[PDB]
Parts: sequence; C-alpha cells; structure tokens
Amino acid sequence: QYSPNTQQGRTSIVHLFEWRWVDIALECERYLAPKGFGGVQVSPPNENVAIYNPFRPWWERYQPVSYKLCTRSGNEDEFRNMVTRCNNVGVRIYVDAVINHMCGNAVSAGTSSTCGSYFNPGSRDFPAVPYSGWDFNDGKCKTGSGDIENYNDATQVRDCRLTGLLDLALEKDYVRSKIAEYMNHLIDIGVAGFRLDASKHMWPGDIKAILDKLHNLNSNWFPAGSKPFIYQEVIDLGGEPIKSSDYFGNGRVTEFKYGAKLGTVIRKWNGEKMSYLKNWGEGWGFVPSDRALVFVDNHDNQRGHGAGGASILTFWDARLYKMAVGFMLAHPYGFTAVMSSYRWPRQFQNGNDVNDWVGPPNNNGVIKEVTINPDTTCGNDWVCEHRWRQIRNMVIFRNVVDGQPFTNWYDNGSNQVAFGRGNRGFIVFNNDDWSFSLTLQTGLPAGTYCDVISGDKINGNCTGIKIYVSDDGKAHFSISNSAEDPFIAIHAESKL
Ligand SMILES: [Ca+2]
Repeated sequence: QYSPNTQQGRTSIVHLFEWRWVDIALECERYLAPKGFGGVQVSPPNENVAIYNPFRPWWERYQPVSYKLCTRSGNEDEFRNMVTRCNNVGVRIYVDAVINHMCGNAVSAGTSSTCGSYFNPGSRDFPAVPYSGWDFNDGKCKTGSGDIENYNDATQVRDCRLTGLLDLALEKDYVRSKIAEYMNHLIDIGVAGFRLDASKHMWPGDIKAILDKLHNLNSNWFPAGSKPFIYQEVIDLGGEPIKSSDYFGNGRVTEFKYGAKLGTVIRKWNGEKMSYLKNWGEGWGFVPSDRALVFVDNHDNQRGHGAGGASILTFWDARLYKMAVGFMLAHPYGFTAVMSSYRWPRQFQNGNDVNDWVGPPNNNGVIKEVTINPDTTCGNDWVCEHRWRQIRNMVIFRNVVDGQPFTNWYDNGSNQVAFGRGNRGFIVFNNDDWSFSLTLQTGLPAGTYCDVISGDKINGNCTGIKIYVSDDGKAHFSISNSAEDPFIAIHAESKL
C-alpha cells in the first residue's frame, strides 16, 4: 500500500483537478511521459449529484449518487481509454475515492445526477448501487443535529454526517463489498492506487476491511502480487483525539502540516525563517517520511476550504509559490504531489471569497477542453502549474537526485540557504531583502551547468543562467532579492 507503483525514476504525481479524461490521456503522451512525471491523481470518476445552485460547483463531485463511471470528466469508455493510454506511456493513474459518504441528506430526490441515475436522500434510497436506509449511520450517530458537532469526539467524527453528507455504515460487509466492487473495477481497468477521501471520518479498521477485498494490480502493467498505492486524507494538525498514525497500517497519509508550515516560513510569518529548514522533516513533528504524502497546496486549502488557511501558498502567489514547490521537490522528505488548477473569479467579502465554489472552465456546464498555447502554457483558464518551467524542471530534479542524501547545507542565519543531494544536485535560495553573492561548495563534479529555474539545457546549450563548478566542487552564485525567481538549481543532467 505504501509504494506508489510508479515507473522506476518517477518520483511525483500531479493532481489534474477537474480535467476531462480525454485531455489527461493526451497530456500523458504529449507531456507527462516525456517530462518524467510519475502519475496523475484524477477527480472522482463516479457519478455525483448535479448541483445547479450554486452552478456546477467543484464540490458537487464529493457527493456520490452511484458508482457508475459517469461524470463531467467523461464516461466509462473514456476513463478506460485514458488509463490504458497513460499506463502504456509509463504514467500511473490514482483515483480519488469518495467512499465515506453519499450525497447531502438535504438534497432533493430525482434524477439530477451526472448520469441520470435516480436517488432519494430523504429516504436514503440510492437504487443505482443499490443502497438503502439500512446502509447508513443514522442510527449510530447520537448527536442532535445528526451531523458532526464535536471533533474532540472520535466516535461522532466517524459515525455522524460530515456537514450533512449521508454517512455510510462501513462496518457492514454489504457496504464494504459494494465499495470493494467499485474499487476492484477500477483496479482491473488499470489504476495504480487510491486517495482515500475523508479518511479521518472512517474507522481505520473499516478501511482495512475494505482493502482486504481488493485485487492485485493489473498484471499487464504491474508485477504479480502488486498492491495498490494507498494514501488517506487525514487532516491532523496537532491536538485532536484522532491521529495520523492510527492509519499507518492501511497505507500512507496526507501530511497537512507540511504545506502549512512551509507557507508560513516562505512568507516569513510568525518569526519563521528559511534558516530553520535545516532540520525540515520529522524534526518538525511530521509523520515518518516513508508514510507521508506531501504537497504545498491542494484543491481544498487553495481556496481556503482546508487545513492551513491563510499561510497556504498557491498559484495566485506565483513567485513565492514556485520557491515553496521548488524546496519541496528538492527535499528528500516524503512523496511529493504537485497541484494543477484552474482560474476562477475570486471575490472577497471581508477576508472570504464568495466565489470559492466556482467549478472548472465551462460552457453552460460543459467543461472546456485544455488548450495548449505556442509557449507550451495552457489556455481556456487552466493554470497548468505543472507546465511552468520552474516547476516541471524541479520535478525532473527530484528524479535525478532520487536516492542521494541531504548534504552541504548552508545558511546565513536569515533567509538565504542552500543544500545539495549527494553529488547529483544543488539548490540555492534567496528570500532575504538583499542580494546574495557567495561561493559555495556544491559537492558536484566540475563543469558548466545550466540553471534549470531560469532556463533549460538544450543539446549542449543553456537558455538561461550558467553555473561554473570548479575542480573542488565550488561555484559562485549571485541572486538579487529583486530577481523574478530568487533561486537557482542545477543537477547531473543539466551539466553541459
Ligand atoms: Ca463516517
């Protein structure tokens, strides 16, 4: 469960948030495969409630109606086609599994679903599964509202409705079986793993019982006996009865402290400085590296819909964002997940964005295709951070130094730091309010290296800055505090 199952040499996954199956298939062959990406996390592929007020919000996909592979992203045939094409080019697919609940109990009965399936939250009737009143925790929950009111109570957090979402009785073999049936269908199609949504709201034992009924990965692409990669979405920030470690037996867990702390440091908040990142990792109270899934931001907290809140860095803060993602990709702690989002009309009303519900680029509900501009960027309002030179080149950086130890760390006691990875890569950061000009030990063999942040290496040529490493692995670095990108990165594969 703990192994990503990615092709050897691929160390990251990208969350192509709300992308259509056909666009992901193309992206796999035209970009992800050749640029070294390990995998892709897709939005929930199962049928959900169609919400028209607001209008097709992004969160409607976290309200299941059935387990039919029928969504705004595409149908079953298109999903199968995408998984096959991606696996054929060495890019894995990870599915966002929404198995803790169904749709909101206050949602109107009818056929307002992505596949026309009928459902009735009022009577707990979901005939397309099929599920009935006997498959929910309405009798288990002992709160007055029926929803979760006390997070200091593990039992209600697990047996009560999370913000009104119908809570499934995962202790029932029938329900566990229906879920495993859905996940096994996806495994046979070819998915390499799953993101367990709202894992904190499920008992670790119930999850285990479900994983027990899962098949091994498709033997056409994976070695026999291969188990699906499992990462559970658990928001653990410190003083709650429920701990991330409670889920270590099922697989990896999302480390939400990673992005929250990194954002605070990069922003130079609460007195933090990049100099403290010397012991970054478990030393900061994070879960063991071999059990962590890290990221700077995600679809939830990038809108303020999650853990971290205000310190979270996202594409809106491009300069600091690129620096944060760069540091994460260069650091050996955990398995890294990169975010890929879309732009929305942000509107704040006293510190709160009233348009945080806005769904993906669309034409009257129909998701707009991802267009590629001549400069390899995306159009139609898709941000495509994974296509940003500074981010994509750092993704490759992590692959190149995969395995090398954290070494040659340097810091000025403030916000100017540098460190290498064995003898395969070196990165320098200048987050202070003054220029950086110093000769440092890189631990890299002598030669001319192309800075992969300001440019690229193309057939014995650099399109950006060039770094000269001498015989003793020493090299000079100059980064102005006013530089577009205040950091430099070089590695074994960027050497001329
Ligand atoms: Ca639950």
